[PDB]
Amino acid sequence: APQQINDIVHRTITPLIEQQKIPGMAVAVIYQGKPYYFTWGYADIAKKQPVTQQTLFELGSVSKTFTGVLGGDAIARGEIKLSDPTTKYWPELTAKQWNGITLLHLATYTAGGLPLQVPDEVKSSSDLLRFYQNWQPAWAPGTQRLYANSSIGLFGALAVKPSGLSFEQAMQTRVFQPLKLNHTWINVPPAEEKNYAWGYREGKAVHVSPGALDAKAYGVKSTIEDMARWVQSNLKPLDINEKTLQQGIQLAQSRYWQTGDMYQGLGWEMLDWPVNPDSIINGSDNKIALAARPVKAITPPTPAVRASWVHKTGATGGFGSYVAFIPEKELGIVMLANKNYPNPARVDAAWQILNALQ
Ligand SMILES: OB(O)c1cc2ccccc2s1
Repeated sequence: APQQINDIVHRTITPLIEQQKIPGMAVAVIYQGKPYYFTWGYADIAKKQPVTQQTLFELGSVSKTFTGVLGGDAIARGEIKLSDPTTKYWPELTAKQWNGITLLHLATYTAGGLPLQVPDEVKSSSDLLRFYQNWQPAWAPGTQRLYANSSIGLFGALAVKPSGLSFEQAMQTRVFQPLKLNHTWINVPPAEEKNYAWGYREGKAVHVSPGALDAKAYGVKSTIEDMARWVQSNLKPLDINEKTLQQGIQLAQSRYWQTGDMYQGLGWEMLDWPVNPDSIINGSDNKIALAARPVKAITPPTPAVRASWVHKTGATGGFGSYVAFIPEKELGIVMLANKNYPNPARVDAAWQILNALQ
């Protein structure tokens, strides 16, 4: 890589790793649209397996960006509309509190206080129907944003219904494959197990716990090379050959709601560029990021703004991930770690790097 990229990455990420005691890390910097890769440490401590360009990391909630884009793609295909009632695609969801709750609300966490987590006891299809049928809202739809797996997870599940495909097969065939994300999986196949990093929590090797809607809300595993391609695809959507996917990526970066200085897309979150770094750093702390916030509708949504900081944090028990990019500058970063460390440290590091290079 150019010396300036190597310099800021080494001065920023290498000490971050020491500070946070991260066992293994992969970073990609996209600069003038071209990817550069950086690796540290071990994918598997016990086996002394190094992190490589081939190492799969758990993306955690960075998966929500794939769900958002898949949903965007279904819209572009004319299969779903965000204005449609949730009940249009789940006719058995008949309970009165769902009247007025649309796919937009599910996708953007604005249904009125759907919970962060589906309770662990909720497993089967019948359990899931019961949970949503019994759920009572904290607020009217389209008034408050509460970041929630139960919200966007259900959006992902319903978005694929008209296609008839499973969520996994829609994602594979409509997003991963056209973008040549050849080492990106919702379910890691046996052939990839040797490349699947262990996560580390309290010094113990761990992989993500199964859950209802895991595939839709936090279930993607990917390599640093595939994630760099994901960034390139989101930096320059109108260069993707598949027309509905091009549009789907664009729709996921539309601004649907505003809270403070942030805007909610489909999976992606956005701020106007240039940003106050303290806003994104402090704003990424879970005490803010998981709190209810009042939203103003952007009526109608602003199409993807090139002058944006577009980003998403992700965590599982054993992994911490971050992706951020600025389409105007053809600039982006992916940080994948096999320890879950605080969000503000990730964002701070990403800001130092991208602000040096913009
Ligand atoms: O990485 B995300 O922001 C997630 C938040 C939660 C909360 C509970 C369970 C699983 C997840 S993934």
